[PDB]
Amino acid sequence: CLAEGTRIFDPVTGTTHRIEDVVDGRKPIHVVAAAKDGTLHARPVVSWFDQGTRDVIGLRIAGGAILWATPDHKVLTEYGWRAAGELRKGDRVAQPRRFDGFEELRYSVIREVLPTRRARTFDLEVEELHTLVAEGVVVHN
Amino acid sequence: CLAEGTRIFDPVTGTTHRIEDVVDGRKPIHVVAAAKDGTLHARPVVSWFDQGTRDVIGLRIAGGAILWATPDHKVLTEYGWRAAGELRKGDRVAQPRRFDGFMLAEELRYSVIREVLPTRRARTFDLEVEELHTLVAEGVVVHN
Ligand SMILES: [Zn+2]
Ligand SMILES: [Zn+2]
Repeated sequence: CLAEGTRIFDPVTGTTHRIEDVVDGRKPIHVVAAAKDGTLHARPVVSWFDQGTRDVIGLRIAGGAILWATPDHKVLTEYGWRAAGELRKGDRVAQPRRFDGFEELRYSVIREVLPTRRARTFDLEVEELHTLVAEGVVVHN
Repeated sequence: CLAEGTRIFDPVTGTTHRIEDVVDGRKPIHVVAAAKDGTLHARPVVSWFDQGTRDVIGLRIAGGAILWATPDHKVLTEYGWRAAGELRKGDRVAQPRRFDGFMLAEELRYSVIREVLPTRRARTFDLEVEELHTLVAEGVVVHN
């Protein structure tokens, strides 16, 4: 599950949403989803889940992003899908390359793993691809 | 997460595996996976997860199979994904079946839940299925 505050970009509208707002309002937004080959595609959210308050850990990525998710949340890495709790400094996660062009994914090293924290968590179902970019990182849905 | 003992059907070999054996041996078995349009395909397991001991509930499906999963595990229904813990007796779940006369040949069919069993503690596991992110466990299409 992803923590409250997680930013999700809707490529069809240009709006960046906070996951808790998407779930609380059952907003049918589109997200940046990753296909098996690494290409990105806009896919609609079809299910919304308020997963309650749970423990989450943080992955500070080279570049500035800090992904907060439960230890069992799956993240796309250089070695495929791995649980956030299994990752450590040095491991690389998948991130979309800048949309302005200045092929579509890049792997960034985890700067540091942050200690467990209590937070409201959520989940979304993304049609067909079951993935989405959250806090600048390709994560599992 | 799925409980120890969960039977996973490999449509390629025809073999049925216990999920804990698949995870403990990181076996790249194939599973019956459902695509967006409901069609079924053989897809390989690419990741294995030992999720530790968690609370799991049980759903006995028409036919006799019993799916033991955490209440938050997503199950495929004609209305989309639903948390196992929200399903009740009589609700229908996706259960692939081959033509009996009464891309894979299996057709996506639906079967009713005959009984909901009380929560219990059990070792749990999870699997990642290439591309489609779904698989058949205890004959029911569940979320991966
Ligand atoms: Zn999904
Ligand atoms: Zn998956």
